[PDB]
Amino acid sequence: MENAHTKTVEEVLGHFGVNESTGLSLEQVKKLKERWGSNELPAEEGKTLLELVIEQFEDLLVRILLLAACISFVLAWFEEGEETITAFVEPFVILLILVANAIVGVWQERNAENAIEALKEYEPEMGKVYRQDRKSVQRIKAKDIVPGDIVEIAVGDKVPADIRLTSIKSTTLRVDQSILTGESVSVIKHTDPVPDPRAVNQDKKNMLFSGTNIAAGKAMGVVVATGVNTEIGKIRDEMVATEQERTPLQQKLDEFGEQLSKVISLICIAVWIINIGHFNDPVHGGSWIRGAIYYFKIAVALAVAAIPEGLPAVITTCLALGTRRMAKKNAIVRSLPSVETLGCTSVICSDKTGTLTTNQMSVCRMFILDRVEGDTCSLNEFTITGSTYAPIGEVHKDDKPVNCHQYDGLVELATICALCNDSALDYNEAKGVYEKVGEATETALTCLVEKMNVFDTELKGLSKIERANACNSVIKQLMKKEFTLEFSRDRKSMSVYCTPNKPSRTSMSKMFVKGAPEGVIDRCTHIRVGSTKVPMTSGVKQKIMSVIREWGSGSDTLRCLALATHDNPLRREEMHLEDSANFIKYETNLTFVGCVGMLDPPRIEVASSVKLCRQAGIRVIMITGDNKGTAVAICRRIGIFGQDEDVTSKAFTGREFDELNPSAQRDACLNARCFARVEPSHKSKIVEFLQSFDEITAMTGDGVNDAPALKKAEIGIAMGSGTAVAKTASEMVLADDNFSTIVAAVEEGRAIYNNMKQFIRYLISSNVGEVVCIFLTAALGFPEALIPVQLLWVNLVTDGLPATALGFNPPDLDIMNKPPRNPKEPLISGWLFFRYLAIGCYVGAATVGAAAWWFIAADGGPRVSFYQLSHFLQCKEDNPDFEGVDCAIFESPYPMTMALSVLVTIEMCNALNSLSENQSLLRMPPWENIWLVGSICLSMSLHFLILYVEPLPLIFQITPLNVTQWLMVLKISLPVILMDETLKFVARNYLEGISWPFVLLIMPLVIWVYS
Ligand SMILES: Nc1ncnc2c1ncn2[C@@H]1O[C@H](COP(=O)(O)OP(=O)(O)CP(=O)(O)O)[C@@H](O)[C@H]1O
Ligand SMILES: [Ca+2]
Ligand SMILES: [Ca+2]
Ligand SMILES: [Mg+2]
Repeated sequence: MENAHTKTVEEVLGHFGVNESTGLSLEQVKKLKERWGSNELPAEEGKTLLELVIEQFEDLLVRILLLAACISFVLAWFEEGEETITAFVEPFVILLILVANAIVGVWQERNAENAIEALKEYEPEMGKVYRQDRKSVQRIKAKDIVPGDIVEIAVGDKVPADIRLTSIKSTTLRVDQSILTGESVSVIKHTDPVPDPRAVNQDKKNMLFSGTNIAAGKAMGVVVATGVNTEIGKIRDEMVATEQERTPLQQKLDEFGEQLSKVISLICIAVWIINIGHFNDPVHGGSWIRGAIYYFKIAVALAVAAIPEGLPAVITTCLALGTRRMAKKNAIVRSLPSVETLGCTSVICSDKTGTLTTNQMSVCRMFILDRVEGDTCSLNEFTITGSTYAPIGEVHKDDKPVNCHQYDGLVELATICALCNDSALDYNEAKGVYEKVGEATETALTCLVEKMNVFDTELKGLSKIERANACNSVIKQLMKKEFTLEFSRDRKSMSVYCTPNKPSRTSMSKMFVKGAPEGVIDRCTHIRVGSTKVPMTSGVKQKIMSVIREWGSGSDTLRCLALATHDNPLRREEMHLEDSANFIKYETNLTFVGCVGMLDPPRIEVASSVKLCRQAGIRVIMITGDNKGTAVAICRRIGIFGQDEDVTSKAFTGREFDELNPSAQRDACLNARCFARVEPSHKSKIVEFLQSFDEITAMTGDGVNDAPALKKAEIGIAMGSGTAVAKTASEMVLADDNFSTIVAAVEEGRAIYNNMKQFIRYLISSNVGEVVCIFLTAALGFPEALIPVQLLWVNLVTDGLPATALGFNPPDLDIMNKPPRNPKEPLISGWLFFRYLAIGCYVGAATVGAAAWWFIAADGGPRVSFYQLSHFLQCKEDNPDFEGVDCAIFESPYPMTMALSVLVTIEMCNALNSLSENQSLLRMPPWENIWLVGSICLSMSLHFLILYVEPLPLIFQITPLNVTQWLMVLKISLPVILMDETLKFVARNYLEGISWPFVLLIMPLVIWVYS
């Protein structure tokens, strides 16, 4: 079987020796599985470790340091260069910081990839098949499907294998196959053979390919290819992927990175220009060229020192951390910008059924008409025991056991619930529970028919499997279902044409209708009392709707459904089923039978999630196709409204929203928290209206009525147990259906943005101090305190791992007590630019003051004055102003070490000021981020290493400091912490000591340092 689309259905069935009615036997599957194997594709890993490394060297800020490493290599090669790496220390330390941040970026991306693919195996994909071990459809694993068995598929499902369509149960089968073909519309399928053997997948209108979704209808067919033999499996190698655009935060940070490179370019040019004067100094041999080459390395080293080279690496590190942290909460994040866009979300539109409620329906109430008087009636209300899908329950008229065979209305009520069903009941022998095959609303009616034996059937010897659809089978053997008018949401009902099998021509044919109570009763012209039908009046209709409204707004919030039948339907040839608009024309002149009410409990974690979302400024709107009274009752249960809150202008229906002027539709979206009776087309209109106010919307849903809205919101979250159509149109999947995970994704996207601002605050406020040091020294006339190899060392130990460790920062304590952030506001605030300059002005002054301290105030050094230090270039033996002072002392490596030690130490303290934007170090101690503490101890260890290991001080042109000089380094470096604690204090108390173990740890050191 290689060209199945060209063969007749009978020929494809005869090929495998399979009957469509029963299915594939057990021993046949064992033979086929031994020959064809598991219905699964080989595990594909995302990216190669090499190509994952090349991705780290893509941004502009990283390419600048690659260019500077080349310039530093060529200049080192034109000079002496007769020696090993000790003469190439400048290019070596530029590449250490590049490969260090590249390792952390690759290591964090590999961890996020492993976490996501380990979540794909959370629940195995299932598939409905017909096999000879059960007379009904059974839910089996998708990987257990063999070529040949009969597979049943309904709307919203995912095609599990290549299938040749055998019969279309509905009127029209629409399939969404954009993943394989590329066309962006539903395809109409049929069951007739196409003649072309070389037909393209577009012309194969009788085949269904794996990985595609059924957009509308119900059908079944024969599997013809599994595993790698499928169309989507044969092209798994030809998987060229479209360019996924970078996150909107990455677009803000690349624009910032490009603007920062322009400021750095002007600064390093100014450094080379303000030093035009002393190019002919005797230190350069009086050569203008060798003096210009030297101050060219000053400008290149200052470019590397000031450029945030770890910025592209820390962006992808925080994003990969957010993807890994969500996978540990069972949340498959497909689109990368989704988790950081969720931090900016302001509205969370949510489906009610299946999404805000555990989709575990069970019919617990139903009523039929007992007797009807003049313009009024009396009901026969019942209650049903059982809340699961198990067919073990009992009907109670008035808290009394009753047999439903007595009531002719209950017999007709169960006939509609059995024949107007596309779902069934399946027993899971592995889990010992009855599962649903189809939708929860229709399965609740299947379980109901089993509990009420309207036709008394002995249930003694029947197994747990045969007990699932025992009472449904005896009803389906009576009436033959001719065709089905599938359920459409513009009509909110579903019809089924049946003819009784026994040929007595008693009630030759009938249509059994079920749907929304208000819409089906509006089309019923009569009512059924027992076995007699009576013309319906307005007083009877008013009482029937009163009980439905009482059930919805009741204590248990019953989801209601009206059941009706049509006594005189048209013939099949008279009905034109070429469209769904004509379906409502046939569902007229019905006779009302009864209503069923099923309970759908809200999820336990929804009430607390709404409480935390409102605390963070996020609004939760319920967009449901269900009744308005039921939706409002769920809202009061899950906390959207209060138990006594007035919801007059906060709860709308589909038509009520349509018949509103733009003035009220403006005031609705900002105030309405519940939308009921809305079609899938209206859900997109609600979401696009909220986006018209520039609000980030996070739509959550599970069904096919949510896919148009899931594609419209900025973020689309799908439930793990929902349909595959909703999961395809979504950027996030709650694999475990945990609604609290959505509130955790919001906090993660807020933490991602916070860890960027702490990164930007650390590198700018620190590298400005490295720029101030070089300009302040040139303005005072002092000897320059840093050579190009010392600027490249302070870049390595301060811009490397200590800066990347800001991405592992803990969340703030008020991270979720703040309103959502506008994604269009500027990246850096004006108040933040002040904090960057205030810290940068101290870092530079402290570094120049450290070298001025040694020349002027230190004991081991000389005692020159401020004048002899600002005019050190004119120091000669013949100078009376310079007496007793050596001119060689101005080339001492002691003040250069004092500046290099203060610069490294003051930036390690500045990184401790970056665990939070406004929280003090007393509230959030440094051990909250153990990655930052370890990175600071590693940077201070490498600094002590180049000071005291035997050959290194000569390489970097420094000198080992003693305890007295190291105490002065700490004396000047520590006040950078007190300065940020003061700026953090003003931000808390004017712009917007808990850890006592930490106070007892630093105070003894503060006393020792300051004596
Ligand atoms: N198989 C079915 N047959 C007949 N009527 C159905 C039906 N499934 C749902 N309905 C009815 O159609 C009405 C509206 O259709 P819709 O599919 O949008 O509701 P819903 O169950 O999806 C609530 P939500 O949108 O929150 O998931 C429902 O209230 C229901 O009474
Ligand atoms: Ca740098
Ligand atoms: Ca730095
Ligand atoms: Mg839903």
